Amino acid sequence: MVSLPRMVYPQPKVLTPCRKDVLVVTPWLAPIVWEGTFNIDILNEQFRLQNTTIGLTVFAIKKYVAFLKLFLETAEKHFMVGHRVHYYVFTDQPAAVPRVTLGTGRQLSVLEVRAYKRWQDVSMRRMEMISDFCERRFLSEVDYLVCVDVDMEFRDHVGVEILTPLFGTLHPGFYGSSREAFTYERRPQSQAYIPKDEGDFYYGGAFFGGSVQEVQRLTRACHQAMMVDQANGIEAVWHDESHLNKYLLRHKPTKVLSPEYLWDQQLLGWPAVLRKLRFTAVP
Amino acid sequence: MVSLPRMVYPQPKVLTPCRKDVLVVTPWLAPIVWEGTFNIDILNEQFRLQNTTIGLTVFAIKKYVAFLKLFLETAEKHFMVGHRVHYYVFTDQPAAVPRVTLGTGRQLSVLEVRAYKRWQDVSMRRMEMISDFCERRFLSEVDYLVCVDVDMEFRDHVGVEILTPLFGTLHPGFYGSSREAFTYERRPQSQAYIPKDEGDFYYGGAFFGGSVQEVQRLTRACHQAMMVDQANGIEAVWHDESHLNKYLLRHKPTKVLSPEYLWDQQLLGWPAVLRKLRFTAVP
Repeated sequence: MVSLPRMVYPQPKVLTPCRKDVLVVTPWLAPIVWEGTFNIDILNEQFRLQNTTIGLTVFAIKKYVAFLKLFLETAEKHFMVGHRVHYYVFTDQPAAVPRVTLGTGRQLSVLEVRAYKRWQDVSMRRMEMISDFCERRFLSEVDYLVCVDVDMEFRDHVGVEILTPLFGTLHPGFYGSSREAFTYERRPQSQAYIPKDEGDFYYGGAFFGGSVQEVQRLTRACHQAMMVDQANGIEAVWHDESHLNKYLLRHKPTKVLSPEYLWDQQLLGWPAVLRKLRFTAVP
Repeated sequence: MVSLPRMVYPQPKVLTPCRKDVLVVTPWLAPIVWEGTFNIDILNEQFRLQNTTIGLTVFAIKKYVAFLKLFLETAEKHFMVGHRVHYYVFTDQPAAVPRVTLGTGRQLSVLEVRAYKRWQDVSMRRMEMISDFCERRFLSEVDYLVCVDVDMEFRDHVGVEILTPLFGTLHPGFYGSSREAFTYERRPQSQAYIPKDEGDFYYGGAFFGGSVQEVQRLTRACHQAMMVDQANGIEAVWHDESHLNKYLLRHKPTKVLSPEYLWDQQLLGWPAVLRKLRFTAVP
């Protein structure tokens, strides 16, 4: 990219690990993003000089519209602050979207979801609609897409350190688990099947993203795999999350976010290995 | 990219650092490549499925042609084995290039260097010629370029783990040093100037590379900066290495290679922090 200006910051210490308690790079040389691994001033400079725009997608269906107010208010406080942001709120109730005041350079669009009589089409809807909109809007409007669940709140910084062609996030229930305990789809009849001796991580369906092109590829692949399963009369154990995990096994993400980025404090507390709780379940 | 096949390998351990003695990721989230950070089977699969071709440039002038035989023979044993390779040997003595037997998928071209009466044009020649050839040949012929010194030998694996848009390599004399001890150009009159309170690492001019596009950008910038200095009657303290360091300060590399990749055992021994000595000075 274009040149960085002069900056004064502490010298990296080649002979001091940035973390001694966690893995900070995958075996395919993707950073695993934890507090202490990044200097956000450097990263903010890099992404601002590229005039980066980040799209954030969220689905709020039926009673989940109640979560939008806190979700958006806290995103204003913590998500990509200083950068251009475009929120895309997919909902069955446009009139229920709260009026949240946004900072400068930040916009929100409301998109109405296709109503479906079939639960099967509802299960596939997020991957289908994200894939479809990667064509209708996102390619023209944003550089990266971040796809998250709405029943959540931002409690701390979530910023440009996550941005990369393709990322997944360590599910908070499994980051310390052996792969045989991961709740992957285990039936060979499903497109999402992963055998007991395969798997890097258990990624959460509640937080993934990347460049628009990589997100279009991921979501199309997952949608097409779910349609195959539907034809074959099988529903993966964890729905689109199972397919996300199959996709990221075979297409390795270029960053992995630590569970700082996807947490549930009620269920899991605040372990010492989490220096920050950034994006968390609402009680 | 296209999907990886099923592979059986050890699960990554989220709560076990891959190294406890060294920094494995820069503060701008670039991997620092050390033994123990990568699974080469995964990386080989990724790069082979992309049918990657790696170009290697080397300059052998005057008596340095004597180093070519060992350089090329050891590159055959250790450099990008299994991948497509194109060696580009830039020399003032084409007839002195040894006939080294190459493995399948590997080729060598000899390019004669522009003779210069001015030492100034010789100092600039590598950056100028690499930049020029990024247009004449490299863009059409290779996906990545690796630019190294000839007075060296491969002693161990140097492979696709290094490949990325832009990389530099930690100079073996300075990896444990404070930035004020780095031998950057310190005169503000030079384009290569770096103040005492700036700098991430001291990168070696003997090993850098990246995608053809990024290498063209780097080498053009360094060439143009050296021409400014020549006009202003200043020669940077460490010549093109000083300019390389200025460029990589302001354009952060997307990987950094550890001194495993650039070593001198006669001067520095074999410290415990080096698990492998991959590319080393010839006594």
